[PDB]
Amino acid sequence: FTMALDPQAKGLLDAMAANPAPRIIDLPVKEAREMYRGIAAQLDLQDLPIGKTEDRKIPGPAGDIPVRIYTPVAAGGAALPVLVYFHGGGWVIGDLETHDALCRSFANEAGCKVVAVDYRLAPEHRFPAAAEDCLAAVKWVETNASEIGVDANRIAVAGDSAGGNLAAVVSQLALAAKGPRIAFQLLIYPVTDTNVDTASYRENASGYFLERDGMIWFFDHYLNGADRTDPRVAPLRAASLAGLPRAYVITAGFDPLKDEGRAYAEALKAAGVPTEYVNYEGMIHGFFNLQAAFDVSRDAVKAAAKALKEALA
Repeated sequence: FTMALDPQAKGLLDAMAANPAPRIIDLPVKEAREMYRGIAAQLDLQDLPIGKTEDRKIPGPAGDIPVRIYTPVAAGGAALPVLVYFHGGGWVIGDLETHDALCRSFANEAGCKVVAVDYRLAPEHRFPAAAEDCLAAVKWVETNASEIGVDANRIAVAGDSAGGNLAAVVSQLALAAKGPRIAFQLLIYPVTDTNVDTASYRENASGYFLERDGMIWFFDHYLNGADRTDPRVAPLRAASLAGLPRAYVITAGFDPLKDEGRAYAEALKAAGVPTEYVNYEGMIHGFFNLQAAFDVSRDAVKAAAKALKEALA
C-alpha cells in the first residue's frame, strides 16, 4: 500500500492538475459556484430517471426556502419514508443542481422521497443561516408530512461535507428541542469540527480535491469570527451525543476531514448511539458526486441507500 489511492482517483486528480484555470478557492464566489457546477456536470451521472421532481418554496425564518422534492420511479400511492438532504460545498457553493443525481440515486435506491434543501449560503448569509434553513426544512416536512405523502415517523437527514455538518447539527438541535423526530442521520464525509490541524488535515493537506486551504477559505466565508467552538458548526464539541439518531458515517482515506469524521462516529458509539461506520481507503473527498468517474462511488452510494432503506423499514 505505497499509496492506496484508487487509480480512477489518481487519473482524475492528475487531469485536474494539468488544468491551467484558477482553483475554485482563488475565485469570487460567482465563478467558484459555476466552476463547481461544471465539475459536477461532467463527473456525476447524468440522465438518471425519477418518478417525479417538484420545485417549491417553503416558509423559512429569513424568507422562503427553495426545496426540491423527489419521488422514486414507480412509487405506489402509500406514504413513503423521507430523506431530507443538505448538499455539500463548504456552506458557500453547491445547489439543487450540483447534487441532483445523488438525490435521484437515494430516492430510487432507498425507495424514499427526498427533499433537497436550497439553504442560504455564505458569504451572503453567514453562520448560522444554513443551519436555520436546514432545521426549518425538517420541521416543515414533519408538519406537512400528509401533504407531501410521507411518513412523519420515518424522517431521515443526510448530507455530504458541509451538508453532513448540517445533518449532524440539525440532529443535535432537534434532540434538544424535542422535535422534529429524526430516525436516521446519514453523514457523508462530514465536517464535524473546526480544527484544520488534525493528522489527516496535515497529511492530506493538498492534492486531493478538497484541500486544507479550501477548508480555511470555506470557514472564513461561513464563520464571521463566530465562535468556532459553537457546536452548531462544530458538533464534535457537543456536551453530549446521547440520544441522537442512529447514524451511518462515511469517510474517505485521502480526505483531510477523515479524522474528525471517524472521531464523530466513535463519539456517537461511545454515547450509545447505534452507528455504522465505513471508510473508503482509496477515495477522496466528494466522491459521492463522482459516480460517472469512480466505480467505488456507485457501490458506496448504493450501500448507503440500502442502509437507509433498512433503517426506516
